[PDB]
Amino acid sequence: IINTSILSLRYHLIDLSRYASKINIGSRVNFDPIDKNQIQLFNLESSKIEVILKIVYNSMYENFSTSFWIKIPISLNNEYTIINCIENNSGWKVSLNYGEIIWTLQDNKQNIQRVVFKNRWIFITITNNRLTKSKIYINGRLIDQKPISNLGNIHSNKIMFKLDGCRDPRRYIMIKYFNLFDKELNEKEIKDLYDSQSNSGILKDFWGNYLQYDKPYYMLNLFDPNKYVDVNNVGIRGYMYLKGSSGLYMGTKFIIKKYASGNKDNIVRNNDRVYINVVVNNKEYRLATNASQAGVEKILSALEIPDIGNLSQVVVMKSKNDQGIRNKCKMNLQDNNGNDIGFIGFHKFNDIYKLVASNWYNRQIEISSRTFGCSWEFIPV
Repeated sequence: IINTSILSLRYHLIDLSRYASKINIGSRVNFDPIDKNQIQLFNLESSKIEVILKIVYNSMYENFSTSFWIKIPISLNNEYTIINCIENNSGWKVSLNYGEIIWTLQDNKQNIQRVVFKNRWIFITITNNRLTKSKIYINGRLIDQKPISNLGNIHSNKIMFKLDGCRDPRRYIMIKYFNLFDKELNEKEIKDLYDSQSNSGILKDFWGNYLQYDKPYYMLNLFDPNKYVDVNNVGIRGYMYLKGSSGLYMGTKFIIKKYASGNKDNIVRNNDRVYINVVVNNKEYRLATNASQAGVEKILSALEIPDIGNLSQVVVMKSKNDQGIRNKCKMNLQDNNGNDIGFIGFHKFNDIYKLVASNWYNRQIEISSRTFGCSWEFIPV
């Protein structure tokens, strides 16, 4: 559905839609150096992008849609405009406030319809049909809608990306992959749009940021997000486990270490082979097991790095791209010859949920049978 866009803003910034179209960038716009399509808009004039569509009437008179990713990273809160396409007091805009993302249509008869959604990357899609409603979707899912059949006609030639009326000097927004469409997208097309752009060869943290090497994370097991990971002693005779939960223990910190990646950047990619380090009392240890002993469930331990020997420690990182409610990760432990030991999960032994690598998970997947407990999220420390 992206190939049918009437504007596709992509990093220079350029419109890649079948139609050319003019971009003006002010001096104070920033692009992430690692992900150039990651646009940073600050609370400054010069921190503006102006898009001149070059025909408004046709395509978007009666029905049209917009999509983009956003992150919003003394209390000085108030409604401010972030994307503006109003002229002769009619058109549309996106606006932000505390706990609010706001869509506003205006129609020349001074009539206005407002739709609202109440530190995370979120995928927004807004659809419009003068015959029916304005609709807000978040991560491919309908959150709110308002009838707009009572509104009049809507002819702007110009879209302005700029914080307007924001009174906090530190406020900034992140946008990426802005598109305009000449039709009212349906729920299936929006899911497919989200799923395409979301489901990727890059692992994500809990907030949807790129997962990184050499960065401390807390590990969340999606079987029970109320449990934190703890260590029962360092060494092969100890183990890691899950235990039930201001004064809030978040558990043991994990660090993902490069092993086989030839990438100089520090983003964890799908199928990267890595080591996992565990921090215990401000010292690093290696996640590992002895796959030559025991049953299928290989209990994971925190090893002294100098004493790892030939223990199994190589982890294949995987993004799990199902329904996009969560930034799910899996970890397949391997020996030093590329043989699968098993996905990392947990097993209840003596009423403790001990971390394990188990080929049971891999065997279930092989025969299309249910797994649980082998899905993780990484929360930056």
